[PDB]
Amino acid sequence: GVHHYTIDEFNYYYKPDRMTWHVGEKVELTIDNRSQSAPPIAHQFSIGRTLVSRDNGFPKSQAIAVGWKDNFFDGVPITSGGQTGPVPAFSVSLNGGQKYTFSFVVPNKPGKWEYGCFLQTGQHFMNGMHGILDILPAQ
Ligand SMILES: [Cu+]
Repeated sequence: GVHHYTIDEFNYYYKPDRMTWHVGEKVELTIDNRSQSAPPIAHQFSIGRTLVSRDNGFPKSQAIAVGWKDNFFDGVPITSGGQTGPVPAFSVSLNGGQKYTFSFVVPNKPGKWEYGCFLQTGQHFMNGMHGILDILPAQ
């Protein structure tokens, strides 16, 4: 069967902030921007490894997140409504009140991955907008 997952976006966190999938699992994932502010703000959902932060040669208490070096969805074919196929640099960016539902098969990329939002120059990420995805080997 296809397993349905939802990740809700709020300022500035995901619910849930942990998720576990198995290699080979059929996933239908809905990302929903439930931004609660006046006005509601855009949010990103990107899954990857190896945090990249701003350079400037001076030390920081919090690094200003800018992206992931390794994108979990690299190579991964996805279906969303009428469209099927891999999506280059796949990321989900949504305005407040918008959602996006897509399906795929979990690739053989076992271990720990992270999800995050890099909008507003890393400020959301700094405010806690990140989560952990564990990928288990096939049952
Ligand atoms: Cu965000």
